[PDB]
Amino acid sequence: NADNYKNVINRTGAPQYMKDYDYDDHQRFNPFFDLGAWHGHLLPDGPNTMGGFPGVALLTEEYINFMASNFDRLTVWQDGKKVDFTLEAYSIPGALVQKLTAKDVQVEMTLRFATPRTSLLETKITSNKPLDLVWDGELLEKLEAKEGKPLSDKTIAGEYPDYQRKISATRDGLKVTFGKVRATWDLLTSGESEYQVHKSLPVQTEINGNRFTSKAHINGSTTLYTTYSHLLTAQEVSKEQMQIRDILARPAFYLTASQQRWEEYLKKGLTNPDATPEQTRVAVKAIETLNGNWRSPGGAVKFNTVTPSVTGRWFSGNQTWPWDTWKQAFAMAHFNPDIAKENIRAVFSWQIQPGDSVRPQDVGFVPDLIAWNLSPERGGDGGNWNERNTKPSLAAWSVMEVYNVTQDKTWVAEMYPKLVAYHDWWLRNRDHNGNGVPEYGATRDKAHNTESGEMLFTVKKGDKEETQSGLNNYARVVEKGQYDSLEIPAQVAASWESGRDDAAVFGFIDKEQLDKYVANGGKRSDWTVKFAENRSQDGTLLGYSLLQESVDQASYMYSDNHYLAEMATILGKPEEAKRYRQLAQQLADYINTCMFDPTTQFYYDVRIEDKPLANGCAGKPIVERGKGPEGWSPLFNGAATQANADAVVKVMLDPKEFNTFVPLGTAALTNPAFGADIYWRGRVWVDQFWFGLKGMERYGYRDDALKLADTFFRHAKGLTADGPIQANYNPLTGAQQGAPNFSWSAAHLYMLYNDFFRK
Ligand SMILES: OC[C@H]1O[C@H](O)[C@H](O[C@H]2O[C@H](CO)[C@@H](O)[C@H](O)[C@H]2O)[C@@H](O)[C@H]1O
Ligand SMILES: [Ca+2]
Ligand SMILES: [Mg+2]
Ligand SMILES: [Mg+2]
Ligand SMILES: [Mg+2]
Ligand SMILES: [Mg+2]
Repeated sequence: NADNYKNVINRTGAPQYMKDYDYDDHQRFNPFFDLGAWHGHLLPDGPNTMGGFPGVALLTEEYINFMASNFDRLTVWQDGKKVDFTLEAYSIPGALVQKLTAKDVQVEMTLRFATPRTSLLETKITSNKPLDLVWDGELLEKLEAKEGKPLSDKTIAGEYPDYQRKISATRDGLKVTFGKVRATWDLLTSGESEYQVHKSLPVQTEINGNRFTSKAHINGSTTLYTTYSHLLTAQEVSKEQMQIRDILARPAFYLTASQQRWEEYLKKGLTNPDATPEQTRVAVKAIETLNGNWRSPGGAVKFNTVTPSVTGRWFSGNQTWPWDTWKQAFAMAHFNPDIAKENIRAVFSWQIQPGDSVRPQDVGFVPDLIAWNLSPERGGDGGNWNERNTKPSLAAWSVMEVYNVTQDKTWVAEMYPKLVAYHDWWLRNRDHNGNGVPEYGATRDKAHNTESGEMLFTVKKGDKEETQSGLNNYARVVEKGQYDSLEIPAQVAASWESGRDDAAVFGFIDKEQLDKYVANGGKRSDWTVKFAENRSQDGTLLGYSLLQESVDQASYMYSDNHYLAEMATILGKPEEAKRYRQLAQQLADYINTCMFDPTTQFYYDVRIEDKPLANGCAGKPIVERGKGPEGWSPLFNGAATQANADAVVKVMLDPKEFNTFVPLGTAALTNPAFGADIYWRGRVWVDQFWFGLKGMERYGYRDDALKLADTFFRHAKGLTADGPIQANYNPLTGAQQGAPNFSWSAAHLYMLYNDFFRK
């Protein structure tokens, strides 16, 4: 019962700025979104917003922007006397509710979504005499604030002359129209987008500048219905009209559909009823968060998808990443499998095909970031779309979890060839030495290389910067060591491809940290990163590889090969199945032979050295760059031998390494490049934490895994409060950082609730 979980997240708020930001530039309120809609609503918090759901949040293609503080706010008059209401307002999974109570009149307002563009408000009015109803609204004027403090005197219309917002009256309500604004990082409109309000009863609407007042007279107790729709193109506007009319013709049908969908999510989702009430509430928060970050098809993305955060500065609209999706879809398989499937389809829908206009050399590649607007390179004006890199291979994992739940053979038939193409791309564009063990790297790209195919890098010395090109030049510069630091777009891209931006093992270390490392006996050269171009035999530039093979991606490709074999077997392709199982074993042998270090009892990336070692390994484990969460990836993925796993778990459980106040962070305390406030060099993310506990369980250490989960539950700050879910934690203090309403945290917190959290 959804009524059991009121106000899991604080959804109150009265925004006064289009960009009403917190310190980290995220919208500081948490609107309710559902069904993939492109608008959301907040709850009223006092007399000034009472009677309406303030802060109409609009998703303007790739960003969240507020429209109004009050919009369609109801006030009530009985024979010239204004009714004085007291307010009760709560959220539940799937709805916002507010109740206005006065002596002789009551109003109950329930707000749910009805289509992928339309929310539905029931306004149930109890009164034994006639009443005059008044709705009012005003469009926002002020542009931007941080923590309530305006940054400037700027107005929305001043910053955006072409926005040109106008309210018009219609036969059954009103609309706001918006002009075309192509503000790459802020505000993206087509010029055809509208916000429409349709009502079940006749109203008389007056318009004064950018505000309105609508009036209606009722005879007594009645229930009316209002639809709100944010429609982003002319085609959307046309198509929604018949749906709006059906909704206002059968509102009970839409309310019930939403009620029933959410009862299902909860019945399916909450499969550990012996968790404490506080633990169950965390699960429900996760479920609301994931479903709120779900977006229906829009622009270039022709499928429903789930973004990393609807309120996030850079994660909103329908901006979609691959490994976020794999994590999201794995979790969502267990309560919203329809949208899990869609999320996966969205990512693969822009997989590179033979004859691609931009990167024909990258067949099978899956873009890092897709969104409403294509990049200029593909004829759009989007600044987010990214094809510099992909993300790690967790796709088959996600796909097979969906099949295991749904048992839909059509689904495996659908995804198998895309997954195979993705696999083949890695071994063709990310395996320089041809040993079947992939490297992270970077695509041929305007950010990475000159037009002539030469790899870019910047040498820094004091205040001097010099930007150069060419791998032979790089090799020379690196050997001489005549610089303070290097910045290499390909390096950034490669770390992005791992998903662990600026991680230690990819050669990222602050200058003070690097000096300590040398003053204690280390060679500066240990932290220098080396590259190679990957070419076909006819000389075509395919991309770049780090001269380093990563133990996380090896481990993920190992599990991915097994999942592919299962899929091949399901589809009656026994020879393809056999090949994937054989490919998986070869990688297991390599991971255990090459990437395990028996001395420090841990797994690491290895270098691709000038010649391979005697045992066929490309090089030695990069033990000197320290231990990371990639080191338990062989356990999570099942590539590890029992003995190596036994070794790894001792390290994980060591307070000197990973067993911290919030355990299992992204770099061990012993890592030379550790920092408690560095996202992927110390901070604890819930995905890597969960991969760790699952890896432990798989090799017989569930008992210890349960203890870490309990430690996490007691020490991770904010967990049992009503704030939005964030991305990561200080391993020493447990303090939260990162975008609010963060999808994969929700996904892995949900999984932790199912698998590990207990009373
Ligand atoms: O613009 C490409 C770039 O975008 C993000 O900043 C990525 O960094 C984080 O965000 C995504 C989405 O949550 C995660 O998949 C990454 O693991 C995060 O580090 C960055 O890697 C690129 O994708
Ligand atoms: Ca290789
Ligand atoms: Mg680009
Ligand atoms: Mg980053
Ligand atoms: Mg199976
Ligand atoms: Mg085996």
